[PDB]
Amino acid sequence: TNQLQYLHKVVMKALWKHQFAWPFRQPVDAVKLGLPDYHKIIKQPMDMGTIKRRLENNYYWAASECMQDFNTMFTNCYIYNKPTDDIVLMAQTLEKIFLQKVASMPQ
Amino acid sequence: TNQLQYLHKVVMKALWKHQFAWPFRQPVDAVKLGLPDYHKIIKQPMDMGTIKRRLENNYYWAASECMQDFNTMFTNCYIYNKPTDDIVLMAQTLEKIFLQKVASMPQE
Ligand SMILES: Cc1nnc2n1-c1ccc(-c3cnn(C)c3)cc1[C@H](Nc1ccc(Cl)cc1)CC2
Ligand SMILES: Cc1nnc2n1-c1ccc(-c3cnn(C)c3)cc1[C@H](Nc1ccc(Cl)cc1)CC2
Repeated sequence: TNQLQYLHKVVMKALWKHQFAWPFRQPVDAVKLGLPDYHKIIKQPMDMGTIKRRLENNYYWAASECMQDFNTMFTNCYIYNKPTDDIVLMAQTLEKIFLQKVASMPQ
Repeated sequence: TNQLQYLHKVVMKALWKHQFAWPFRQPVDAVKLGLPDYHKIIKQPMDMGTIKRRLENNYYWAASECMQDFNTMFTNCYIYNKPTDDIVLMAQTLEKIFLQKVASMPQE
């Protein structure tokens, strides 16, 4: 759809190259990070690599479905990490760009 | 603006009357709730009452400003509360409606 192309080529492109984006470009690897509680706390993991693949393989039926995945990725970050962790500030910054760009999504 | 009317008549109307909205209709009251660390963790409190008042009083200059306030309100909840707190599920339910409606907001 027009909106899904916008989420792909405008929103995600902006978020993907951001300097705070690197932790979000692939799934959280709890083994490599030594976080054995991650998947006990976060039951719906999400990341931009997954969203991007879904956009490219036409997995989404509506823009809102893709926006829901972005939201899950951000709220997973807030739920799991300590308030004082840098990753929380990084997610907040990216999330604000997400909403800013979503406000201009063609309708 | 066209977008701000939409946020007011479609988004806020939908969230304000929701059965899970009541904890979000007023600022978090850390005395009433016995939460002496709340304002040490959450530096930008936000709530639906405030957003609703800002919409009514033409406080916002752009729709993204109003959307950021909704976002801050939900994010505060995810950051402050324990993962297993019911209020997190309530916030998630309301935010999904927020995103669903925002997906159809006018473009200008
Ligand atoms: C997003 C997100 N949400 N929850 C978490 N993650 C996350 C995803 C990836 C990486 C990582 C580390 N290395 N690589 C190649 C990737 C580290 C984290 C977090 N830890 C963290 C994040 C940023 C910094 Cl600067 C230091 C530690 C803890 C788990
Ligand atoms: C939003 C939000 N973000 N952080 C918090 N809040 C929040 C706002 C209002 C009320 C409240 C309680 N009573 N009144 C009249 C109002 C309770 C809470 C949370 N506590 C809570 C929430 C739901 C349930 Cl079912 C039980 C306890 C903890 C603090």
